[PDB]
Amino acid sequence: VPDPNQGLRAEWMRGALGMLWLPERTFNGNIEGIRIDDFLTQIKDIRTVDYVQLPLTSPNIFSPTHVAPHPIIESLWQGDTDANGDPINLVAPRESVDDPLLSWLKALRAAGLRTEIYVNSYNLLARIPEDTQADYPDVSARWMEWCDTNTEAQAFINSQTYHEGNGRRKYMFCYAEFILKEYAQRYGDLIDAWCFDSADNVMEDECGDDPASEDVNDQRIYQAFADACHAGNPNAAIAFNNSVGDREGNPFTSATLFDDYTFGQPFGGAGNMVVPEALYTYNHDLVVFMQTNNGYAFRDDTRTWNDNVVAHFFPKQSTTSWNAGNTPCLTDEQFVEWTSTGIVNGGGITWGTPLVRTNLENAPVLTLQPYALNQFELTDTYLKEFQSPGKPNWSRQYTILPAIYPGQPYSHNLVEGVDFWDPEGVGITGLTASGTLPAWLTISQTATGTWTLSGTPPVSEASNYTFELMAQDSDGVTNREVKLEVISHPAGFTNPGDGTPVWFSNPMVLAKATALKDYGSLLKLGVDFYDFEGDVLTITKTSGPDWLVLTQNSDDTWRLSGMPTAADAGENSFTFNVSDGILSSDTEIKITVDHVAGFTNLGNGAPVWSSPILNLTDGKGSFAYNYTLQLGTDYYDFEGDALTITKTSGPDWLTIQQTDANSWKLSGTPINSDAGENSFTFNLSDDTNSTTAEILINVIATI
Ligand SMILES: [Ca+2]
Ligand SMILES: [Ca+2]
Repeated sequence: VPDPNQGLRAEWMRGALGMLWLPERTFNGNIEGIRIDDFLTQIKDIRTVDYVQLPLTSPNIFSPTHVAPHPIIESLWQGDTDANGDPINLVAPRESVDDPLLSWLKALRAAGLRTEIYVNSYNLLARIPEDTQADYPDVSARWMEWCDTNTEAQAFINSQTYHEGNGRRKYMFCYAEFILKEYAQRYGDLIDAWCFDSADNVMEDECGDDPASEDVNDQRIYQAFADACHAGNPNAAIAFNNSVGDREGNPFTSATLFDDYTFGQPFGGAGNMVVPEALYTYNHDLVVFMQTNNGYAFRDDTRTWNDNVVAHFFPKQSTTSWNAGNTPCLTDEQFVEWTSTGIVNGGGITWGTPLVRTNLENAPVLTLQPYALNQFELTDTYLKEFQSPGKPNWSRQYTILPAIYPGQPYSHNLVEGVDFWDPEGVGITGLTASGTLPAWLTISQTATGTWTLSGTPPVSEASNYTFELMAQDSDGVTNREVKLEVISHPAGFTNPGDGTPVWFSNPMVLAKATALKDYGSLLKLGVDFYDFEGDVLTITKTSGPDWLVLTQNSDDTWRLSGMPTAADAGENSFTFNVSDGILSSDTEIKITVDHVAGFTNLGNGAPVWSSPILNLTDGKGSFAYNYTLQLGTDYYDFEGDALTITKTSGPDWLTIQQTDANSWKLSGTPINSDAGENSFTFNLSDDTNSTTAEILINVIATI
């Protein structure tokens, strides 16, 4: 401090277009199996987009919830469960199950895109200590309890004098060293940028740091957070949200000693960033500021060290939120205008791009709103023609080639209009390479506009290649660095020789299913199934009980779901085929189905109720009463036989009727004359046996 590489490592952000892909409610294994591949297929034709912002933590009160596995965060869970059997206090994916973030990071890299990572600065600490979160009530307390009762933690806290101070300062340093650093070191250079929201809210307003100060001692939490990220990738760009700047001056609040780029929160609070009307002026002037200052935020002030800090904006495309929204806030013409003013010879914009449905608990559709794609494709057309005129433009940030498979036929296409284009529309007149190339590699035009890198490497090939790839139009040549890497096979698989796609083991024992509960198990490439030649693979269910449903999530991830009934109890056997189109191999899949807990098995083969007396919710005088009895909560059969509930005794007002296969509805209006405890008996009978239970409703008289 001060860093000579401050802002210079964010040099790529000048002229960069960004997007936001953010799912909501990521707690308790909801994020396990979630993939970005659907989004990337939808944005295929967008060729001028440079990066995508991903979460590590969620915003606001959802800051403890993580989308990446960590042993310290996983130990905070302690195996807590609810009434249904689902996890509680699990604010991360389980390390044994899935790393969803790594999947997205690799998929974005394969798409030729850089990454920005969202982390809310409040993190595992609770934003509102007075509030308790229904899905994770104890996590924040348990994180605090871990920090002042661990040998490795206390040795770090005591290691420096500045670590303790006002508020929850000691826990903030703990997150940077043990959680944030361990994450950054794992993913390496797959993360290009970090943005830290609510930075001033917790680091300044609670923990007593000064973001305005030039002194290193005043920005120690800022140091701890930045150095943690630089431990994994030293070239990672860092931003802190120290709120919006001044409308009557610099629209970005002045940089800390650890800001590579400006977080760039728009003017106005929640909701529309252009309505009311004055906010349009403020936020567009911010965009114009980026243009006037060539994408450098702080070349106006009297400070020398912040001269390379990149001007960057984080707006909302919609009228409501950053990650979702039904309505655009700007018109098609305005959206293109705002972006081009902001980035073309300016700075960078990460557009808060709305998805259809972000709630993972409510059938998530994690692809763009049709308008968001519409506005982005129109912007894409403009930037293709006008951002870098003359010489050819290479798409996005990287051009990624397939891995070298020794002895195997290599072939990859690079398409005009896709990987590269002449901005003026005459056309690409040729593509050649320069540098240390493979001897087997051939570059030729197979069709009009499509160039092919083909050939067959020898079995002895075990060296990586790095060379420039030159694309030509009538104006000149643009270079793009392309890499070739030899494939590294995962351990635990035996190469069959002939190139048959192989399963890990026969048979395969997966996690235990439970009756009347939605099952969740993943099948991942390089873990459960593998192809030694890297062909695109298909999994098929061939035999077994009907309940198990197979769905594809991505090229490397498949999901097993479905609800087993009471009839499916015991060991279940399945056959699953992995194929490449030529060759295939089968395996046996073994999933044990347990009965619903709480219900007592009599042995007579008879149905059973949850209790001898079912004490229902209170009723009200002259008000309509509703209660639904569900299978596996109130009543259960151990064989899975069709069940019928009939009334046998009790007051006239309450009657029963079947809603569906699982549920039976109790309805009727009680009056003030029916006040007090109301006794009922109901009979549950299948094809043979029968059983009775008492139902108790306390009718309250309205006075
Ligand atoms: Ca300056
Ligand atoms: Ca094969």
